[PDB]
Amino acid sequence: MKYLIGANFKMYKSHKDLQEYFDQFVNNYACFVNIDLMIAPMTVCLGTASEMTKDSCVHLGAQNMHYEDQGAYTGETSPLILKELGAEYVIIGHSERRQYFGETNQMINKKLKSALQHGIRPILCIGENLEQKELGISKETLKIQLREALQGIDTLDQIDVAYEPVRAIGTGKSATPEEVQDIHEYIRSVLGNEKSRIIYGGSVNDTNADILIAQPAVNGFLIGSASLDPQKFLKILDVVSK
Amino acid sequence: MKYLIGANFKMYKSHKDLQEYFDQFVNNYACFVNIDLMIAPMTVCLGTASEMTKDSCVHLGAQNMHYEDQGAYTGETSPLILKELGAEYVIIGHSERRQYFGETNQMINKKLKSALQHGIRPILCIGENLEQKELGISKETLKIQLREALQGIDTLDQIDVAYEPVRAIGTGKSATPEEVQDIHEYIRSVLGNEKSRIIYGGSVNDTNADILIAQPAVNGFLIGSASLDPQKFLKILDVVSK
Amino acid sequence: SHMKYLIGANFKMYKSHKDLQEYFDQFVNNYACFVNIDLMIAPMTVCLGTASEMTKDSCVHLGAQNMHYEDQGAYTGETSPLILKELGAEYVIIGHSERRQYFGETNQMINKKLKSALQHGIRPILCIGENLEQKELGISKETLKIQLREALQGIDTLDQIDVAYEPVRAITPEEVQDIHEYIRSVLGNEKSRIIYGGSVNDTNADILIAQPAVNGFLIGSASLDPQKFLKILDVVSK
Amino acid sequence: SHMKYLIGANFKMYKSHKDLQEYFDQFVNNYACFVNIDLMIAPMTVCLGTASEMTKDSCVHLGAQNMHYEDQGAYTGETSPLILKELGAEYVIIGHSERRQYFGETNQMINKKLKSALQHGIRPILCIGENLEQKELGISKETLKIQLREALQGIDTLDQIDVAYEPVRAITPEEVQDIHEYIRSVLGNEKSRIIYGGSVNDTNADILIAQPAVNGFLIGSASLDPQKFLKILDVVSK
Repeated sequence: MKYLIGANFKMYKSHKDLQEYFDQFVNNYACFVNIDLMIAPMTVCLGTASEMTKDSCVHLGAQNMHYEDQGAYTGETSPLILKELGAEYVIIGHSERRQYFGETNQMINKKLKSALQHGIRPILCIGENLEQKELGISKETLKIQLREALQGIDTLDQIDVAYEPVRAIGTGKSATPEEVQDIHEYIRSVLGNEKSRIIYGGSVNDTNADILIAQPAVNGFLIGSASLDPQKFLKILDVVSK
Repeated sequence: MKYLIGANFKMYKSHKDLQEYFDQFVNNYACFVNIDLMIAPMTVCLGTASEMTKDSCVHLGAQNMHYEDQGAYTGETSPLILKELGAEYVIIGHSERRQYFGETNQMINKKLKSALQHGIRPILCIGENLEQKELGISKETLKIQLREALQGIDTLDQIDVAYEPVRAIGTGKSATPEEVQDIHEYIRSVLGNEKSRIIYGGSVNDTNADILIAQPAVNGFLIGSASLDPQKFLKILDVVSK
Repeated sequence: SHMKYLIGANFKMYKSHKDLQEYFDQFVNNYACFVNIDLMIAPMTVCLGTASEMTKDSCVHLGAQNMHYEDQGAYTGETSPLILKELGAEYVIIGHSERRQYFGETNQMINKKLKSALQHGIRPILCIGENLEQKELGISKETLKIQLREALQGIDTLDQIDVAYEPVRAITPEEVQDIHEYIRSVLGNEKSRIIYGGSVNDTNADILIAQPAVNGFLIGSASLDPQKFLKILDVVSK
Repeated sequence: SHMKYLIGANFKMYKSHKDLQEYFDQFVNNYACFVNIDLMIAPMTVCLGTASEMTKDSCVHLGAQNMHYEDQGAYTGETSPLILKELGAEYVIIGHSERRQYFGETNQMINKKLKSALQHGIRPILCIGENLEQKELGISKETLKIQLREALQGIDTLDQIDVAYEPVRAITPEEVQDIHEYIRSVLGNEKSRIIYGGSVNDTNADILIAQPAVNGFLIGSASLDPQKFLKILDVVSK
């Protein structure tokens, strides 16, 4: 098992920002033997990113994907194209897709199935909101998200999971490290598998990445905002390599 | 007013399919003086398309777009990037986005506003389904789609409209030409403007494009499936140039 | 002259059993039973048994504020149209804006309710109305045509159905006429009554009723006072 | 022994006024008023006035099949908890699966209804239950905890509330016990009754009631026959 540390750029970076990111990053990243490093740029920029990860230890990830190979899905992205560009990961069911764009557990289930059919390693995002935590149904919320997402899939070891707690308020610490460990243990139990990476996609930055990755159930990170500054993201990768 | 004829590829074509399309197409299209020719490839391929429309009379169109310039919108496409690639059109509120991916009139309204802020010419898609037509509320359905979409926008002449009747059953003729004319007249009335192109995005192919474009309220087409075969799409453009 | 005006009291969720008794006593014994007016009172569903006892052998027609589309079955908390018929209910209010927003009336449900009420000879009052955003946008009429068409599909005798128009708003006469006249064209017959459910007091019942497309009223909180409901009917009586 | 069993009849949308009369006469005069049992009958809302007349000066507790969370107001077709209290309703069924699917009960609405029933001293029966996909997936318990927690937020005295568990299905005892025992842990007190709303006939009422976490039943169509409801209660009576 290698750590999986992904950069989720979300809808950020012009083409010049992306070029300057890859220059700063690929001239300074050490390609640590024990880290799977994934960068997921904006989908419209995956072609350009593709030409920068093709000669790199970086793995191209996509932020979303349709479940069909082709068809009448205006504005959607086909897995066939992600395969063409060398995308090796796909972020599936991110909380922002669930909140804003009609992403359901049933469609997530089709996307994970497609990603495995095409040999793309899907990263399934789950997470409870603040109210669900206060009501004490965090683990229960996650189990339902996981079971409806993973239903009918025989080999879960090919799936990674990001625990992404949903938080309308910023905290810089959407959970305590012990809480993350406990959640990740629970998820690992539901997953029934020791090969899936369970990565924390909560608030991760350079001042807590050490105590977070130290937890034995934390198999890496899915980092949003902090990954947009190349220096900060390198500092975090240094911490992970200890 | 030039005719606006767009190709909506939807989620179709590998990179090789797109290259072979542009070779067949750009070696044979006559760049008719009275046609605005737009091609909208899959979003993940807009960078490649961009390099093929940059030296072409073809206008790059996008199939979808977020309303923010940047932010936490995993899997979304920023208008700043479409501007960078030379996209001059954007398809907004296509029926497939409304049916499958949480596209609302309120979000469509923000997307049209953003497209105009950034000088991208938005193509607003409207259309009633079969039941709405049978109930005799076609025009009424369209007026609501249009008014909630266009609310608060002062200069509608910078907006084009595709009348895209929604039809679960194929017919090859989702409306009769006289019906299209009547609908387009109605839309023109709601639009209060003589510069907007109102283009028919119903079932358009090479055997009806002549009687359709002949209607004076039909200002062009938004073609889906028929536009994926380069020869068929050229035959239609020939008909339009008379 | 081919038409009797329909004037209905929608009590909504108001009045105890005793308030309902004080009302009907003071009302039935003092209301003149005008021949031009179908008078309808719709108390709370739980008080329909009391109300029907007080209006048998009276000219007041009993109305229900909602009902279900099945006769019997596993519909916890629902009211069967059979019970309404046994009780002597002649009207039912279908699709009130309050149900649409709070308790999931869809146009599909409304449609089955109107078909049910017709099969049982209960006369339904379909409630349609635009909200303030829809009038501000200028799509009031288109909004109502959608509501009406979706609610009435497959119903061959629209003359059996009355319509109450009420603008949906948080808690002008020519504008009412214009809206009602449009609704009439959507209905495609003259026999249906198009009653106004917006603000109706005594200052304006006469001006409003005089409009040819205004066939009466659906009166909300103003109808809770028997004296006030009587004063409205007298103004309508000219 | 700290507990009285709760056994309720949910008539749903069944029985005319006359069927309801034949029932209560045959029932009240023949039911032994067991001291260990709170006996509850919930007829149609429109028949609650009749029913209360028949059970004043009787041991049968009257239940309502639904209610609204406000006392009065612009809620066309809704039932006020004040009318229920004046009528002598002691129970109300909240959040029945039929309302959840058909007529838009949300957990937020259910929550205001339970708070209302408590403010008025009406004892609510919260209905929770998983569907077949949720049991097939293996998330039955997690599903119920979500329903319970969302329905009970901010309510400080859960002991005032009973729960009916019914698997939601199209129209085993140890498995019931397992589910009820889990629900008990979510409730965090012993005083709440957890009654089973699944299949309960005379062959199995005894085996089911004997489970320590099964505190009674919510009986649907089987309760429509007075003789059958009496035979169930007698089996429970051992």
